Amino acid sequence: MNVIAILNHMGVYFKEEPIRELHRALERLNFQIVYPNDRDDLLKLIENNARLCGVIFDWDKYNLELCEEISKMNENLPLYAFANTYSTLDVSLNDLRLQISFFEYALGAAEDIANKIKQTTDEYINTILPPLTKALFKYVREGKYTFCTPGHMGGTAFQKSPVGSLFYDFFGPNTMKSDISISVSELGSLLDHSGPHKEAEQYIARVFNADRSYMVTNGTSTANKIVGMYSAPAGSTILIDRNCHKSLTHLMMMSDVTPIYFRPTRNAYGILGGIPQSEFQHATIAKRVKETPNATWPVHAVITNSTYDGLLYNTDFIKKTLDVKSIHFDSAWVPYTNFSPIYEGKCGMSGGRVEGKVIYETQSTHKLLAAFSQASMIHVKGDVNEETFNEAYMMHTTTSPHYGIVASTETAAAMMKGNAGKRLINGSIERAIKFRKEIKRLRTESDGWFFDVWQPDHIDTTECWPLRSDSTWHGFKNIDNEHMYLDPIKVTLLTPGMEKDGTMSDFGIPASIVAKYLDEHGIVVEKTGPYNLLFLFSIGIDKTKALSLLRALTDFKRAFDLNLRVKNMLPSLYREDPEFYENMRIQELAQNIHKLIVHHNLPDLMYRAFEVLPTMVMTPYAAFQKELHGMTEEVYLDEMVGRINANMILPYPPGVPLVMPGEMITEESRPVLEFLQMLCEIGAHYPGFETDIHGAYRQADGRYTVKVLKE
Amino acid sequence: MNVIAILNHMGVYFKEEPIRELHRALERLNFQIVYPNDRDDLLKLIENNARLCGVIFDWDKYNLELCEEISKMNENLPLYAFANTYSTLDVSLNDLRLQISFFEYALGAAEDIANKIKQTTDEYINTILPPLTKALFKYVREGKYTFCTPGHMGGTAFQKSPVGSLFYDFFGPNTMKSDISISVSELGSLLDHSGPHKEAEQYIARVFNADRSYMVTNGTSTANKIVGMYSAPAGSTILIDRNCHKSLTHLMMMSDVTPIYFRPTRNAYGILGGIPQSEFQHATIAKRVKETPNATWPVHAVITNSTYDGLLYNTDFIKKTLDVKSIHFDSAWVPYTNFSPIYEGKCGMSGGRVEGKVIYETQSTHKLLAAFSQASMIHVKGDVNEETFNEAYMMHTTTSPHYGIVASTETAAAMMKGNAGKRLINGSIERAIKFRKEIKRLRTESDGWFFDVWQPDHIDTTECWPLRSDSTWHGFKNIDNEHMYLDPIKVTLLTPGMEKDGTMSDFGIPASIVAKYLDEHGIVVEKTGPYNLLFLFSIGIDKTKALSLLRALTDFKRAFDLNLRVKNMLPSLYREDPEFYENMRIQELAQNIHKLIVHHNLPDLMYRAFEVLPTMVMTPYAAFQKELHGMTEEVYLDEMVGRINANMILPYPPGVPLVMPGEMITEESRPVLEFLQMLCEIGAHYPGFETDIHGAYRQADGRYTVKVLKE
Repeated sequence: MNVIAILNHMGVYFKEEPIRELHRALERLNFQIVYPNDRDDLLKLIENNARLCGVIFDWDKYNLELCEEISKMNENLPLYAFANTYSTLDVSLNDLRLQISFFEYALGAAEDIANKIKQTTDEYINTILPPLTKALFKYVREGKYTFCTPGHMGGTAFQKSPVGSLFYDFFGPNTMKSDISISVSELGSLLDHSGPHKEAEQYIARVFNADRSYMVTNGTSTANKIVGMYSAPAGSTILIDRNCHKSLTHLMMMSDVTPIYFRPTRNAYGILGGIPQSEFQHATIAKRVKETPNATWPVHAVITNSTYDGLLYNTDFIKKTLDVKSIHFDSAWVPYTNFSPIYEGKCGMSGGRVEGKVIYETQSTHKLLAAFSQASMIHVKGDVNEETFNEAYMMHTTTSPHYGIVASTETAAAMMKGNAGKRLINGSIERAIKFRKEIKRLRTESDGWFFDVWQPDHIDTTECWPLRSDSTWHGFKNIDNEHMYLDPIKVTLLTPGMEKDGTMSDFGIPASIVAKYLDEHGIVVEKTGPYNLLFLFSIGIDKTKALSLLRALTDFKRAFDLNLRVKNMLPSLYREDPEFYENMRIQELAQNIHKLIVHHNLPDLMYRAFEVLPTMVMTPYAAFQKELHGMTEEVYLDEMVGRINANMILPYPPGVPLVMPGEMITEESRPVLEFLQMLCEIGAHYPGFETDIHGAYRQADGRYTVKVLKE
Repeated sequence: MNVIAILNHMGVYFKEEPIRELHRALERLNFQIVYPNDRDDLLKLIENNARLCGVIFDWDKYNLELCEEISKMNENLPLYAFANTYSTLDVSLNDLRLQISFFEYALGAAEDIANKIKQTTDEYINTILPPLTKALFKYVREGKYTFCTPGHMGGTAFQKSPVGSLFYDFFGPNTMKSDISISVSELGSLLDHSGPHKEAEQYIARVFNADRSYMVTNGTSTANKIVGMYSAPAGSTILIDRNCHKSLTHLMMMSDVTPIYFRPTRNAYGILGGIPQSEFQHATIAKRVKETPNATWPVHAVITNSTYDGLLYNTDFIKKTLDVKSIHFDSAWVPYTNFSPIYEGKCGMSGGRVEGKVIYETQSTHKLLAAFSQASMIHVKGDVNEETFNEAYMMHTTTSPHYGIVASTETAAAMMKGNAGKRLINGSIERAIKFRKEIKRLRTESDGWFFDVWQPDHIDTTECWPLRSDSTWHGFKNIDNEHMYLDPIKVTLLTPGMEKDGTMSDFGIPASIVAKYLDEHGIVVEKTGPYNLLFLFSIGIDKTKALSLLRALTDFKRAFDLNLRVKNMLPSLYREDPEFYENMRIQELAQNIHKLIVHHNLPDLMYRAFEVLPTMVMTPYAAFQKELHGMTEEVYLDEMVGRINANMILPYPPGVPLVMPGEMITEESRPVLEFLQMLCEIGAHYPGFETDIHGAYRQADGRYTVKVLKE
């Protein structure tokens, strides 16, 4: 905030020489001065920037509707109207409700005007800032010597070493002084929820429409642990989504709990869809309790809302009909929910306080909002035992947190209050929708093949487009109406190779080549399956990045039709093994990997492997207990049927836990083994496209091993 | 030439204000002005630079011995003495024989003095320049439009294309305008030896002490062809050194000639030594004529003087006792011979015109002198048929030569006239000798192992150190006294692995690792054998490069004793196959390649393979004739005995033709086949150290093929 914009030169002297004196005084007060030519120049200057902290304009040539337009753009922005001809009498109430401060044109009075402008800018900065970030900035500005942890003590240890000086010159001084610990008593403490921290969690609670809100400093991988260790005591039972994270599996291995796994649907692409409506009612839950050993009525439920590919649920249905005392939504990919009414009825915090149960939501703030990594939140909705749940939160977090992460966690919510946050969210959603409309437009504009995007055939409104059973763009057969809602900002491109009914085509490009090409040209894809990409259109995405992406896709199309060699187009993949990719064209490589997928029948195996659940011999807690006692042997992959698995098997494709720790592959679940063997067989042909299975360990001969339990 | 150096400020005004006016006038005439503080400053300024083209000094405070010292440094350098107090009378003859022009201290007369200084500098430039380079520079300065070949026509085709503009911006304008053809009539023609060209060959003839000197524009690979096609008609017989170039083999395949091969000696290192004294007398030559089919008395002899490793011959012995009518010295590696009396009696042009035979010498000017590549000369000594030999020269050279190469060829000799060329050659030889003295000093200073240099144990004088039979540093057993002379500027380092008697040690580093490390650190080795390097200490080498080399050797020693990994120290070799060099230390790699050399017994096989000559079934001209008719088949390497070879086999190590085209490997020459098979066996283990055999073609299975003749 040092940019203060003065409107145009009227022409007469008595209201220009005071303006030039105020210009000189403001430059003396370390303010950059910009000179927009007219009104629309000011509108564009304010929307394209954010460092602007003041507008000076004459109240004669520009009326007070150029206070209201800026108010629609930013409510808290100070503007400085200069009163010459309009008297006191010419002011309405709507002018008085805006951030304007009136001044006069007097020669030699520029010093007091500049001091008042500096004070107003300071008030604006101290108004828009959240309280803990405000206090941290104040503490760094009054920077005191310290004799406490951390050891760098304001980064003055990095000023006395060469590699330390490189680190210090990279990061800069303010992010070294911002790292302090709980010994600084004026900032309170995260662990005890005191002072500026307590004001911060109350601020987070207002913003996100939650009763009590927490600010985790390790991540939602730890927030899931906190929620599932509070609400699910040992010996109890949980309803965990099979579409889960590794963190929930880790939680189940720490705690002595027992699962019933929900059964999500999926298409031939490998996109993890959702649980049908039948598996949230009392009948199916009671049945699955009945045929699970050592199982009682579930006391907690964990649901991934949304999925990895951005499929929201009808959460009002869930909160009405799921008859458990605590429903947890692992909303790691949807933290931005409250800030656009598009997502109404699509999160745990949507709607009011539900009766008889506590709704948890564990937004991963760093993922889609603007926050530093390892930042997360736990929003609750209901009544919880305050000391027990506070102690459970204290149990998993560290004792001396990184205050940069905490300040970023709060500043992410502070970016969403007012009109600026609504403008951010609506701009991101509208930009995502416009990108979707041209990618379907360029599909019908181009010749031959082009990238498809997995979205409804007619989208033109800003809403979460519901997945209807009467349409076939999604691919989930016999899907329930109003249970799924596509998130517009998680754009999933598609590549040729798949037909609409689910069978495979002949000409195709698997998405690994497209992702590697985009990585070569300096744009990064989130994660790819066999024939899909994913692009997070968060609040950071502007039209520069969107156009560069669209124009990396087009250059890939041109380079693939021209059929350039692997050496020229993909040097990063060429360097994987130059002997192999020396005389190979890209069309031959794409055709070869596509034929390896087709002949081995990848999508049918990937479907039929996840439509059958492995037999739960013992709870994953018992599997971890037997793993700790050294009762694990590494049998080869083929002889794994009838054996209890000790470590989780997580195959890419698709990215969802296939075999849990403690489950047996029986003869009824042989397509699981066939899929694993097929994936190992196809991954050992072409370098750079190596097999990515978390749990299976590569040997030298080419056959993988899985840690199973001894007999 | 725009640097004119004025000596110090006396203090009084009448000889300072004219000096300042002359300063201003000379800067107006585009002369850079330097200000050395005193006399020794001027001496150091002149030796460290060459762009200085004038010294202005006062004749009072500095005597005329600071004209004689500069004359010893540069004879033609103009200096401008300013006469104030010493009258006309105070001048000796030795002052008058120097390049001084006297001036006076007059106010307002700086314009005429500056014009005279500019004219004197122009005279100096037109004096030191050779005539054809002078005329080419004049032609480019008066740059005229052209409508003839070449097509770029002064580089104005490169000013109208993007990649052409990149080429033009790299090379610069003057080297584009300098490329013209024979259509420019004022520069004469190389082919017809007219005008400025004819003055250039006469200039080359003076400089190098030769009767008729030619300036080849393809290289000495073509000069050897010219000499051997003039002096050796078809059906005649030649005495060609076995230590020859590929170009001489190519000459023998073009022309219908018949060889007797001289038999050079060699040590266990693989250094190609020289022919003994017995193989230049009439008895052995007549014997080898007698047991060669279709052979008569030789009419020409070709001798590589020096060898690749810089071993000069006692050429007076050769020119006295070799009873052939034309002796050719392929002096590609020793072109600098005339310019230091160290090399007296060590070239074809050494001594006077020998009676009864014509001595050829074909100095490769680009190799060790300062000339552009593909530049060569043919110096003759004797009487030749002028039109026949001119037509033979015209036969192999092009018709439109690159005048940059021709101008560089003449300017290389022009760099050697006067005191500057003698200073260059003596400085290069003295720098080489001083480098040799510290590399033997650092060998005895360091701990454990260090690099040895293959040179006599006591060297302290500036001479070609003779290879004496009473010493064992060279390794050539029963060598003849005063037949070999080590060239001091071709420094051959040695690595551990060899004992002094010829047997192999246990701890060793083959020279490929050292060469690759030096290439990683940005210094290039000429060519390496198994355990030797080679460094050309030409006139370009100053102490910066020498110290950087010595200090790349030392850093290699430190990194090898510390035993750093291949990944950190040799990333360029790491990228050859990252899977193999991932977890390998440098000591393990060096030990492994050394053990591969030891167990397979490389030096004994490399010795015994070259001590036996393959059986000449037919002349290489007939081998090329049968090769052109498609009578060649590719048999594998093992079944090559009893078969006539069609293409030359040139194995690295060492770098000398082993099997000639048209020769059979018999049972008496089985160690040749054993050496070839051993080299193929050891080269197929470690990547980046691949087998380098010119003639043997690699197959996919790992067994090589050689093109032999059909039966």
